[PDB]
Amino acid sequence: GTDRMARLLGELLVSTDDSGNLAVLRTPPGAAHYLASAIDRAALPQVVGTIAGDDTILVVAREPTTGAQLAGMFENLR
Amino acid sequence: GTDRMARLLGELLVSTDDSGNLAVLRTPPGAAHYLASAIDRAALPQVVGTIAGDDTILVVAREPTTGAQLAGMFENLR
Amino acid sequence: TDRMARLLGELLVSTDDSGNLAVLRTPPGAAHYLASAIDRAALPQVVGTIAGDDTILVVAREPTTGAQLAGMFENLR
Amino acid sequence: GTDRMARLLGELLVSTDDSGNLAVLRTPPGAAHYLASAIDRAALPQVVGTIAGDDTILVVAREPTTGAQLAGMFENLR
Amino acid sequence: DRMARLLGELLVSTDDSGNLAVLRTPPGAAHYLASAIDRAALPQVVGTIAGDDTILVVAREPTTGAQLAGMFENLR
Amino acid sequence: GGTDRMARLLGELLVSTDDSGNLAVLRTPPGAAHYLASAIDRAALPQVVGTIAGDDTILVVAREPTTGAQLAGMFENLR
Ligand SMILES: NC(=[NH2+])NCCC[C@H](N)C(=O)O
Ligand SMILES: NC(=[NH2+])NCCC[C@H](N)C(=O)O
Ligand SMILES: NC(=[NH2+])NCCC[C@H](N)C(=O)O
Ligand SMILES: NC(=[NH2+])NCCC[C@H](N)C(=O)O
Ligand SMILES: NC(=[NH2+])NCCC[C@H](N)C(=O)O
Ligand SMILES: NC(=[NH2+])NCCC[C@H](N)C(=O)O
Repeated sequence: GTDRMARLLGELLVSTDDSGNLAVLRTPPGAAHYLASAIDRAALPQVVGTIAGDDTILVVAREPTTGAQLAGMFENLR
Repeated sequence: GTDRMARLLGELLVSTDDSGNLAVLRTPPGAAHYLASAIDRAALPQVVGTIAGDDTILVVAREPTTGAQLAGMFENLR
Repeated sequence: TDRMARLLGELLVSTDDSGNLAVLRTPPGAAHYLASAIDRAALPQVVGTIAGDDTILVVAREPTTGAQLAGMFENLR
Repeated sequence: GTDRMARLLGELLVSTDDSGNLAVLRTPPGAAHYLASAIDRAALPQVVGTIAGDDTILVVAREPTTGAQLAGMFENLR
Repeated sequence: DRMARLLGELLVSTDDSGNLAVLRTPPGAAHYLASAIDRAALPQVVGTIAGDDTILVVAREPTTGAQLAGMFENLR
Repeated sequence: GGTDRMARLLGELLVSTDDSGNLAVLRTPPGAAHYLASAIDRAALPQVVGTIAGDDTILVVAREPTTGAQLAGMFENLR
C-alpha cells in the first residue's frame, strides 16, 4: 500500500507545499488522479482524504498533523 | 433542494470526516459530482461551496461552523 | 498575468472565502480553464488551485487569508 | 451487476441516441461517471468500453452490435 | 456564452474520423467549449463528450465527422 | 523524448487494449487515463487524430485509413 505509493512519488511528485491543514501536491499534467488513488489506497493515518484536480492534489491532514508536516512526509518518501 | 440532497446522501454517502473548516465526504467511485451537485443546489447556509473529485467531496464550512460540525450535519442524514 | 485577468472578466461568477481558502465560482465546465490561467499567473500568495466543474478552491499562502485572495481576484477582474 | 445498473436508469438516463458504433447516453449534470461506472461493472459483452464526460457517456459497441442496438438495449432496461 | 463566439477563442484545431469531429482546445477548456456546443442544440449533433483538451462531437447519420468539423472550422 | 515516454507508460499503465471501428479503446488502472492519454497526445503519432480520457478508459481516434484495430495492436505490442 504505502510502498506502491512511495514508488509513484518519484515520477509523479513535481513539488509539495502547504497551507494550514492542507498539503498541496503538484504532479505532471493529468497525473493527479493516479497519484491521489495511490495515496487513498495507502490509507495513511495522517490523511483524512484527497481531492485530485488535473495537476494538483489537496491532501487533507488529520489533526494534529499539519499540512507542512504531511508535505515533509511526502518529500521524504520521494 | 434539501429533500433531494437528503435522499442522495442516504444513497451515496459512504463516510464523513473533517479537518479544520472542511467536511470530507466519501462516495462510491464516480459518484462525487452527482452528490456534490445535490449539495450545491440545497444552498445550505453553513456551506461556502463544494469541490468533487472522483470518490471524495470537499465541502467548505462557513464560519462559525467547523468542518466537524458540517460533517456531523451530513452524517445525520447518512 | 493578464491572461488570468481576461478570464476573470469572462468567467468569474462570484468569489467567497473561508479560512485559508478562496472559493471561486464559474459557469458550468469552466473551472479548469480559469484555474489553469491562475496557475500560470503564479501568484506569490497562491499555494495552488484545484478546479471542479463550476468551483475552484484557491489555497492561500500563510499568512494571506482566503478573504484577501478573494478581494484580489475581484480587484484584477 | 446489470440489475444494479438497470435500477439507476429511471433516475440517471435522460435519453439515449446513437451513431455508427456508438451509443450516446445523456444523464443529469454530474451523473456521467456515476452511471458509467455501473455500466462498466455490468461487464456487458456488447460494450467495448465507456467514457464519461459530465452529462454524456459514450458507450462503444463491440462489433457486430451497432450503436443503435446498444441504445435500444439501455432503453429496454430502463 | 455562445458557441459561435467561443469556437474562435477556444479551438486549437478541428479534425475528423468517421462519424466523429475531434476538437482540441487549450488545456482545461474542453468542457467549457463542449457546454456551448451542447447548448447550441445543432440538429446534426447527437452529443458531445469532453476530456481536458479534447472534445468528441458525434455526427448524426448521415452527416459525417468531416462535415461537422468543416462547420466548426469555418466558424472559428 | 515524446514517443519513448509514451512507450514506457503504455507498458506501465495499460491494463488491456481493444477496438471498435476507427477507435482503439485502452484501459488503465483507476484514475490513470489522463496521464497515459497525455503521453499519447505528446507523442503526436501521425495516425492518431486525438484522444479523450475518462477515469480508467481512453479512446484513441484513428486517422483514416488506419483502423482502431491497427492502433490497438500497435499499443498492445508496446507493453
Ligand atoms: N489542464 C488543466 N485542467 N489545467 C488546470 C489545472 C487546475 C488545477 N491546478 C487542478 O489541478 O485542478
Ligand atoms: N479513480 C480515481 N480517480 N481515484 C482517485 C480519487 C482521488 C481523490 N480521492 C478524488 O476523489 O479526487
Ligand atoms: N455538473 C456538475 N458536475 N456539477 C457539480 C459540481 C460540484 C462542485 N461544485 C464542483 O465544482 O466540483
Ligand atoms: N457542466 C459541464 N461540464 N458541461 C459540459 C458537458 C460537456 C459534454 N456533454 C460532456 O458531458 O462531457
Ligand atoms: N492535462 C491532461 N489531462 N492531459 C491529457 C488530455 C487527454 C485527452 N486528450 C483528453 O482531453 O481527455
Ligand atoms: N471511478 C470512475 N469514475 N469510474 C467510471 C469510469 C467511467 C468510464 N470508463 C470513464 O473512464 O470515463
